[PDB]
Amino acid sequence: GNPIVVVHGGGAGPISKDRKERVHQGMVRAATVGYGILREGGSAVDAVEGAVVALEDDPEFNAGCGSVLNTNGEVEMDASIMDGKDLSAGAVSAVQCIANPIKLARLVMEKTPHCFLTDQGAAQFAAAMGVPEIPGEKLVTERNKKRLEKEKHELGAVGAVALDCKGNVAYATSTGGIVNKMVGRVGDSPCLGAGGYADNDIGAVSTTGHGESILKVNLARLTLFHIEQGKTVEEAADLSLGYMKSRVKGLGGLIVVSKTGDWVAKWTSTSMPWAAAKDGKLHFGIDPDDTTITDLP
Amino acid sequence: GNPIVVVHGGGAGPISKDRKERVHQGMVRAATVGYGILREGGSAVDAVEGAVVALEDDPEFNAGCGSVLNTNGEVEMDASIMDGKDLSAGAVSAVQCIANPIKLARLVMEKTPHCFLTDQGAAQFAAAMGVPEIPGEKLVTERNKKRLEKEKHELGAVGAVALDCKGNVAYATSTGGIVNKMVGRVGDSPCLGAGGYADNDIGAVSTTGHGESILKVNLARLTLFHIEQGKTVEEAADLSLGYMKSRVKGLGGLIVVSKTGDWVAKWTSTSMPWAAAKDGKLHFGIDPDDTTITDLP
Ligand code: NA
Ligand code: NA
Repeated sequence: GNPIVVVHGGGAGPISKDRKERVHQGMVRAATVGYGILREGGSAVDAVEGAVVALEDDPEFNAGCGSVLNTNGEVEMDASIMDGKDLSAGAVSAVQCIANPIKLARLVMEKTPHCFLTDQGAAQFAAAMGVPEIPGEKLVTERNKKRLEKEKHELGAVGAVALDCKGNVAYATSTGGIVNKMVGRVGDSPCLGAGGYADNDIGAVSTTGHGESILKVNLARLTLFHIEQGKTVEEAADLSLGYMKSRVKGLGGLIVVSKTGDWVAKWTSTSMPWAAAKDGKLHFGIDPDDTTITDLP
Repeated sequence: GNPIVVVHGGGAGPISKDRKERVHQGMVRAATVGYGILREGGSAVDAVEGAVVALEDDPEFNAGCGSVLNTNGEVEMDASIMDGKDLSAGAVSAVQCIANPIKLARLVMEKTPHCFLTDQGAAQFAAAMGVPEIPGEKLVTERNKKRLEKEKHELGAVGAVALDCKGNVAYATSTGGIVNKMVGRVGDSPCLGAGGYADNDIGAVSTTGHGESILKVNLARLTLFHIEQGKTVEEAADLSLGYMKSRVKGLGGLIVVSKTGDWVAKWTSTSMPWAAAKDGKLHFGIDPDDTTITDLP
């Protein structure tokens, strides 16, 4: 089978002229890691995790380092990961002082009889697993400090989907949330069916945008229902995002990969950084009708 | 239209002959409150909340007072509530030292721009709203201390669905989780699409059983997808519960109410206490195909 990886940044407004190149490099890097894992025969779960670790470590993206700040100027993160073979999953919410929430979500999946850990319990589990505690300041960027001050005086998670050489599908979603959010606010990112969904019998979805809207419509599972009903990945993505817009006035985006290798990146927001790698080619874009295709050997 | 309320207890193993009468009285009381709200012209949301507050206050049920204990012998609770008209929702996870997590979930829905709060931030929000702090000890029961010791030395959430006189549907789900759970473990109950789902265009579902399994299959939203495809409420519940059993080896139960007034209580566990009130009649049961019908003014 031909493996595919699709990655996305936040499903938010227009991006600054010079920030677009840092964003472009970040998306290329995430898709390169994801695809590289797939091309050596790695699993879909390792591919989506690898892609999302890259975006968490990148201060340009709203996950890990570069996470938006809550009302107290702190970084509180959420993440979920799912394997489409057995529907096994791991999720974390309101996590702090760790570099990679998606790796902690992977440890919840592999090392516990549970799939979702939160706040104090997720921090205690991270310590028991030997996950290093990093100072909160190391996750905080200057651009985010300014965003918080701007907001106080008046978006979207990162993710990845993959299809591996064995026919397995997976998704990973990670976020810092929304600027100036309440303490302990949980978005759609750690919630299965909302932040993403992966099932080998259908495909895999990872979403971004206004978390409350994504939660209310169960955006990731809804997209896969349309595929089950015979719609293409493009029709499914349009129908489910269109429904979020009309029903709950929510904007956002998503990436999909079907079990047959069809993929798409769609959004109702102004932009959504995205990249896809398949058959030695890299597809990239931010704005509608700005897609670039290059060789990815 | 003719309003309906359906309530459920934990979808778990067999119940002792003497506890069966206390559970019965509890189910009757929850459905009486729910139905009483509906009969005076109250909303579906108020009805499901009223029914679940009764089960939270009842020490016989795994929600509020009577919640199972985590690995530290503490009560950590989850709850979600959803409004079918606009898909508005409120949810809380890992909440402590409050009598009624469903009322706090209602507060998240009505008083914040968010739908889900967790642990410390949920505790801080409860204090800011004037919700009284109760000694976490007032939620702990002797039977649950013994259960924890038994488990260490070696189930299921409560809920309600309703259809009101104006055609609105709602669900409420509340839990103490699973005995000896890890600190900060989040189950299906506060996760929209898993713990429940409400949509006026389809109906409302509230689930119970093994939370991790319910999360992985998105049990509540899945049930409603079968209704959308033309299945009866009975076929939808059987197909959704059957899929959870075959795909992730999970057992549990659910209650459904369609927008047209059809309702059902189904489970794959040994038992599931349930009660339904419609057209002045009360339907009650715990074991398969053993149902009592009485008049309910
Ligand atoms: Na980052
Ligand atoms: Na109770």
